[PDB]
Formats: sequence, structure tokens, C-alpha cells
Amino acid sequence: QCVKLNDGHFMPVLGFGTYAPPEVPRSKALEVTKLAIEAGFRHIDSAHLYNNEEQVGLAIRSKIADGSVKREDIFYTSKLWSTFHRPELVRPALENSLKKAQLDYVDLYLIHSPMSLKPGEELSPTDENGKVIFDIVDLCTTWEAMEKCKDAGLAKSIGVSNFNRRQLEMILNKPGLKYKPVCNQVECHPYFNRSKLLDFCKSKDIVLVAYSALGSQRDKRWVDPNSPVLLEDPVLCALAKKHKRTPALIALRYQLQRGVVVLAKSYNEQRIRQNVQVFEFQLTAEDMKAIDGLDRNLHYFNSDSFASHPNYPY
Ligand SMILES: NC(=O)c1ccc[n+]([C@@H]2O[C@H](COP(=O)([O-])OP(=O)(O)OC[C@H]3O[C@@H](n4cnc5c(N)ncnc54)[C@H](OP(=O)(O)O)[C@@H]3O)[C@@H](O)[C@H]2O)c1
Ligand SMILES: COc1cccc(NC(=O)c2ccccc2OCc2c(C)noc2C)c1
Repeated sequence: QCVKLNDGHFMPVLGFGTYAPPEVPRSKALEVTKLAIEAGFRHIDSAHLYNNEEQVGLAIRSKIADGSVKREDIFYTSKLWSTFHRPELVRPALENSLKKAQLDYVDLYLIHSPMSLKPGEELSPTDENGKVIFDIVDLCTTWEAMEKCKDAGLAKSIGVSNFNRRQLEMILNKPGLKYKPVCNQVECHPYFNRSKLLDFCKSKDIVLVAYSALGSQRDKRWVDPNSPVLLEDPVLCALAKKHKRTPALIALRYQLQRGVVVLAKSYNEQRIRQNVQVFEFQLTAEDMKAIDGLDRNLHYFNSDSFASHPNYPY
């Protein structure tokens, strides 16, 4: 069950989110990625930021060795972190990711964020006052380096993440653009449904990939605890009983029926296996409008620190 991208490649519409907080041991990412493939996941979403690409790569490698899957069956995504936006840093960053995951190519390589940060191996460079150090980079030059990564065959497709309409247009209107972004991976859920950005992306044949589709991990570092818990929403819960499903399954099915590729993170075997049941049932057009009405313009990631960044997408 895939969507054809604007470069001709195919992307499975349900993806496994691999991020876990640093308090979760790295061995779990290896275990649960195997479980995800066992359950039927084929789209696997990782990033240099996540400090798990070696474990995710080991799991893919293990499921190829036991004959469960072939490399051609797995859609693996990595992401260029914001400290490597400068063009000369892009290809070595991808090559590092490939070496850690022990893969010859990624199916998808993304610009993780438009907010460039100070170049270096430090993921969160902070000044003497503990403030994240920004960098200024022409993201069109970053994209040019991404296009060369596709030409070199190190990435089958290239796309962006956390871009707004204006930043997307910056790429689409770039003189001599060779490859359009195949996708824009953004926070998207019934409380933040991105209908405006989704309509724009559809008009440009760019796939919207939804993260925090299940309402985020509510990490204490970025999520206000008083924010609403998505999966406790009464409309989601009432729809779950109607269909004899779970609120999470409603949230995932919501995205599939509106043309959105949806990610789902779980480090729990039974919830991993439950999430692939999204293909078993179907919401009515009335159910969809009911979920459409839940929009709160609530993004679970906030930071007034990044609000000052020139490229802050919100
Ligand atoms: N490009 C970006 O900037 C960006 C940002 C954030 C995330 N992402 C990616 O998107 C992926 C998912 O987003 P997310 O990290 O915010 O997590 P999420 O998909 O919104 O899931 C949130 C929580 O829901 C739980 N869950 C999973 N299945 C469930 C089910 N059937 N019933 C009840 N609860 C369930 C999970 O807890 P359990 O683990 O206990 O099951 C999970 O922690 C991430 O892993 C990451 O790959 C990308
Ligand atoms: C070095 O640390 C940085 C620097 C910048 C941004 C972040 N972002 C986050 O911590 C984060 C945490 C949880 C969910 C989503 C998150 O960010 C999504 C996002 C948006 C929107 N724009 O860029 C990104 C990335 C972390």
C-alpha cells in the first residue's frame, strides 16, 4: 500500500517512527524495529539526530538475513541534521548515516528542519548563556547538495521536513531546480491537521508525511503537560467504539483517507502490531468531517527559543 512520488519512486503510506528519548536504551530500538518489520511495517523513519541509525540498520540487516524481507522491500528514511546545512557538509553527513546503518543507500533523505544551526559535530551547540547557536544558510544551496546525493545514487528520493509554504516555494521557484521535494514531513494530527499546507502540497504533488500523528511522546523537555492528550479526545474515543477500534487507529486512518502518509512510533510489541490494522477498516465521509472539526492549531513541539530563528516554520 504505497503512494507514487513525483520522482517515480513509491513510498508505503504507513511508516514506523523510531525516535525514543535518550533515556531509552539503544538496544530497544534494535528490538522494536525488528518487531515492526515482523508486524508488516516496511517504511522506517530514522535520522542522524535520533542516535539510533546503527540499531535500525542492524534490525533491517537481521530481517534480511533471516529471509523475512529484502532490501528492496524496505523504505528507509534518514534526515540531514541542521548542523550540516552548509552544502559541503551534506554528502559526508549522508555517507556517515549510511556507514552507521550499514546501508548502500537511503530510500529517502530529508532536510530535517529549515532552522540551520552552527556547523559541527555537536547536535545542540549552545553559547555561554545556554542558547542554541543559529547559523545562516541559503537552503537552496543545501537542496542543490541534496540533488547531487540523489544523482550519486546515495538517496533514491529527497524531500524536506518542517518546511512551511514560503520555504517550500523557495525550493520550487529555485532557478534550475532539478528535483522537487517528494515530501514534506511535518507535525500533523487531528489537533493540528495542516489542511492549508496539505492543499498546497497536493497542488504541487508533494506528499505530506505526518509525524506526532498519535499526539507525540509528550516529552517533558518540549511539551506542556497541560496540553490536551490527543488519544483521550472524546470524538476519537467515540469513533473507536463505533468501529470497534482504538483512538490511535482512528488517528492513523484519518490521515490515510485524506491523502497523508502517516508515521507511528511505538516501542510496545502489541501496539506496534495493532497499528498495522489501520488497513483493516474505513471511516465514513461523515467520520472524516467530525475529525476535521477537531483542529486546535496545537503543535506539541513548542519553543520560544526557536521562535527567534529566522527560519522558524510557525
Ligand atoms: N521530522 C521531525 O522533525 C520529526 C519530529 C518528531 C517525530 N518525527 C518522527 O515521527 C515519528 C512518530 O512521531 P512521535 O515521536 O511524536 O510519536 P507518535 O507517532 O505521535 O506516538 C505517540 C505515542 O503514542 C503511543 N502509541 C503508539 N501506538 C499506540 C497505540 N495503538 N495506542 C496507544 N498508544 C500508542 C506510543 O507510546 P508507546 O511507545 O508506549 O507505544 C507513542 O509514544 C517519530 O518517531 C519520528 O520518526 C519526526
Ligand atoms: C537541536 O535541537 C533542536 C533544534 C531545533 C528544533 C528541535 N526540535 C525538537 O526538539 C522537536 C522535538 C519534538 C518534536 C518535534 C521537534 O521539532 C520539530 C521541528 C520543527 C517544527 N522545526 O524543526 C524541527 C526539528 C530541536
